[PDB]
Amino acid sequence: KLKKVLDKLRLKRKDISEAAETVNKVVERLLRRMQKRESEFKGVEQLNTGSYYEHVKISAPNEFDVMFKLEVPRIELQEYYETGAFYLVKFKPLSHFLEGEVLSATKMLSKFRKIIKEEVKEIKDIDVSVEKEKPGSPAVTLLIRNPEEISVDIILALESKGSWPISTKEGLPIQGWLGTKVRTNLRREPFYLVPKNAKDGNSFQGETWRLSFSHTEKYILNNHGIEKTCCESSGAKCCRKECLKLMKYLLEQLKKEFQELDAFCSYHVKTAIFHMWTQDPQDSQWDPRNLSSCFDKLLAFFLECLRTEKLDHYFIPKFNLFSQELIDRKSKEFLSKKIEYERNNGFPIFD
DNA sequence: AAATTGCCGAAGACG
DNA sequence: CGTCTTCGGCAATT
Ligand SMILES: Nc1ncnc2c1ncn2[C@@H]1O[C@H](COP(=O)(O)OP(=O)(O)OP(=O)(O)O)[C@@H](O)[C@H]1O
Ligand SMILES: [Mg+2]
Ligand SMILES: [Mg+2]
Ligand SMILES: [Zn+2]
Repeated sequence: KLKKVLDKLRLKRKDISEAAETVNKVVERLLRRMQKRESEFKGVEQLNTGSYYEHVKISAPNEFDVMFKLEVPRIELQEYYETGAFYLVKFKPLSHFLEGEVLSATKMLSKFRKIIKEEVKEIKDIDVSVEKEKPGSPAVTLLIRNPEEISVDIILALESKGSWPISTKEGLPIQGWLGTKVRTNLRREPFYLVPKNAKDGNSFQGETWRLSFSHTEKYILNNHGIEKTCCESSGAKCCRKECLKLMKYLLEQLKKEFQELDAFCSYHVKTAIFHMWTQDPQDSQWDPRNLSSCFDKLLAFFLECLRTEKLDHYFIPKFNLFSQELIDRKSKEFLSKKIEYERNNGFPIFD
């Protein structure tokens, strides 16, 4: 039954090919423009992130996330209040994005958006436009007709090679699952900041940046087993990724018909299952034969997070994604009832 | 330093 | 299942 649903959610190679060919052409062209002399962004490198590249995109290859990352050496961080996630950036070029001593996310991003705008109107062979700007959002979204509709979020990110901000010190609790060498290695990789503004201190503090761990999350998806051979050709398949797909599908459907579930996103589901993977590390607990019950354990845990109004950011424990701020209580109760109904009625929404 | 290429894992297709 | 193919990611290469 859930196996029936997964077959339906499974992407088609023909769709993958047509979408990727077009996506790749457009991004390569944008990345190249960014390298032109006397651009502030002359060092950016591409990093493919998110659902599609983690092989957990469902239904159709119609949304792509791409990070353009800029190495900005010698940066001082000041935590914005007590969030753990949001920061103000100072320096120890790009000398016109300033606001006193503060590197403005808004200025750096607006200029980033402007250059993408000009390049896109130069594109004649492909139907592509730039989506209306979303306040506080860090992405410049391309809208593509191939003729099928595809979205590409291009995300400017500052790369810093120093050790991670202390708010992350108790995060990434993978010691009993992926282990201590993996955790230590992952934390010597750089950290990233994206120009997503903090909505606190009404409304958006235009200078604020947000921590991003898209790279770390990507590695974990591709190295998710307690055993090194999990999902390899000389190893055993697990159902970790397929549980994630089923939970994303559920939310995605619920969001489709209830506007009151805006402000929930797939990241909430992704965060909830990373916690689950930590709680249940053994690969044997994620055997394909036990798919139904793993999904049920995920659901019960997600409800428990919903009911207690707490979902700890996997990398930043201080940061509650389900605080009273960010998401209203009633919105959580609403989602609790919908889930509880679909759970007790064999998931009719799956059709 | 910018493109080209070789390598192979993850996973879709198919029987 | 086993086998075949494509896409993505890496970095040596010139
Ligand atoms: N609210 C958030 N907090 C922290 N990181 C986020 C948040 N939203 C998105 N991200 C990062 O950006 C990436 C892309 O976000 P997006 O909303 O496209 O979801 P996704 O993981 O690609 O899943 P899907 O595209 O299938 O909804 C995520 O994988 C995540 O790492
Ligand atoms: Mg996405
Ligand atoms: Mg996105
Ligand atoms: Zn696995």
